[PDB]
Amino acid sequence: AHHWGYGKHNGPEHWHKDFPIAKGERQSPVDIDTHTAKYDPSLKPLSVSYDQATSLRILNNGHAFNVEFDDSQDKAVLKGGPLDGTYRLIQFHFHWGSLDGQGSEHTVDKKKYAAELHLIHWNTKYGDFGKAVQQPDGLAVLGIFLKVGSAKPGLQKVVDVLDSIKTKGKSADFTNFDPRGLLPESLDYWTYPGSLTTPPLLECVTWIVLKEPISVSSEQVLKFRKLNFNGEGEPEELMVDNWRPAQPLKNRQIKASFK
Ligand SMILES: NS(=O)(=O)c1nc2ccccc2s1
Ligand SMILES: NS(=O)(=O)c1nc2ccccc2s1
Ligand SMILES: [Zn+2]
Repeated sequence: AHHWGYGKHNGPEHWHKDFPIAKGERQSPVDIDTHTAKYDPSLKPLSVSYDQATSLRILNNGHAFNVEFDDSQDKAVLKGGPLDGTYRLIQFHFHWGSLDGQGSEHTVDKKKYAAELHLIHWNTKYGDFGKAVQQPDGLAVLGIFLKVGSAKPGLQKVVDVLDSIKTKGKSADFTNFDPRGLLPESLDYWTYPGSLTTPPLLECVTWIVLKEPISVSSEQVLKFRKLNFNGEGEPEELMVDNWRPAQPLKNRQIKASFK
């Protein structure tokens, strides 16, 4: 069974032994070299349509916490940008560090942010998530950087529930959460073809990384760092540094939506 993690003996540098695609040609995350990324005037504005989003539950899965949505209909979708067709929101989660100087997966000119939010969407032309992840255009992941400054009001409902899902396998009801409260003002973005950043590391993602970070408070991110990787009753391992480092860009071009 799965046995990978972010510990001293099972972290990202080990994943290739069970998931050989870890050394593939389209792995994520990557460093975004802002000078080399080319403005692509053919890219469209992103269309984020979350007005009818229906959150259901929040789960500590032992590597992050996932806020899960009802994806049985087109209730919350991502379209436009670099995308063809319609991608349905299934979940969001974060990656974060032990200290504010690390935590993001993508980097910008080698800068690491304190955390990174991933909003996961699957291409409805493949019918279900499990089929979508087997396709090169199966997923669209909206990535948003977090920096530490002022509080993010729309994040507070998430932080306040974390005490109830401290350990792996715990979940809680999490209805009526509005993910629009996690977006920055601008939807300017970079995009490139990549992969899931945790096993199975499948090469099925169109990455859309927003340029503008959101600000969260130190107190908010400190609450992320009180979560545990371990299950109830087991030796406490704080859930921190659950990020994969940048991977080789290889042939790929990162495109910018903005001049
Ligand atoms: N990261 S992994 O290749 O999946 C991995 N799995 C295991 C299992 C036991 C001990 C160390 C590792 S490291
Ligand atoms: N961290 S991520 O690339 O957004 C992501 N990875 C995985 C792995 C398995 C299932 C869903 C996702 S979503
Ligand atoms: Zn992620």
